[PDB]
Order: sequence, then C-alpha cells, then structure tokens
Amino acid sequence: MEHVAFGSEDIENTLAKMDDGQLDGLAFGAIQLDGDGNILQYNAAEGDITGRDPKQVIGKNFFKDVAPCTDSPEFYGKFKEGVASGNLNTMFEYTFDYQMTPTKVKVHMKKALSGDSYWVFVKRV
Ligand SMILES: *C(=O)/C=C/c1ccc(O)cc1
Repeated sequence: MEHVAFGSEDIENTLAKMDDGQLDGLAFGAIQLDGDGNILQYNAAEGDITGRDPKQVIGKNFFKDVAPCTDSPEFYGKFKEGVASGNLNTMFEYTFDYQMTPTKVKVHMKKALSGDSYWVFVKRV
C-alpha cells in the first residue's frame, strides 16, 4: 500500500507525488479528471470496484461514456459547478449501476492542488 486515508484533509497534497503506479497502491479508488471530465488517471482499486480496465478508460470522458449513471445534478452537476468555480470539495454516497451489479459507494471529489484537474475518490459502503 500507499498509506493515505479516504477523506484526508490534505489528500490533494499527498496525491500530487503519485504516478500511475503509486496511485495503484491506494486503499480506495482514485480517478483524476480534467475540467471536461476526461480521465487522466484511473487506479487499480477503482477497477476492482467497478470492473473497468484502467488503461482502457484513460482518455475517455467519464460523464459521457464511462459513467452515464453519474450524468445527473447529484454527481456531474456538482463536478461541473466545481470546475466552473475553480474550487471543489464534496463527499456523498452514490450507486453505480451501469452494465454492472449496482454498487453503493462513498464518493469524494476534490480539486487537485496544481493546474486545473479534479480527483474522484471512491470506496465501498
Ligand atoms: C454509472 O454509470 C457509474 C459508472 C462508473 C462509475 C465509476 C467508474 O470508475 C466507472 C464507471
């Protein structure tokens, strides 16, 4: 493992050092999105939760193609408000149910420290 707790206050600073391999050492799912919702990074824990193969989803649009069940005010609407504002820090439960067994999770979206990119962190509940 990497030693980082889900929901940690300074998670964006800790995950700024991780390349894709390091991200694969987290205890929770982690996705890095650009401001349009294209997938930049997608770790092994997330693939275990959702069934997606990480290298096959990087470059895809999370809200349009990968995760249409999240294209809603309750998930994508929060994301795009945060992108537009340039600030995002929200944690909520959600169900992932697209071409998969419905899976209840806790989601934490947080703007990355540098640049303009956005983390989506996920764990089972
Ligand atoms: C709903 O369509 C959710 C889909 C989904 C969520 C999270 C992922 O990493 C992959 C697909």
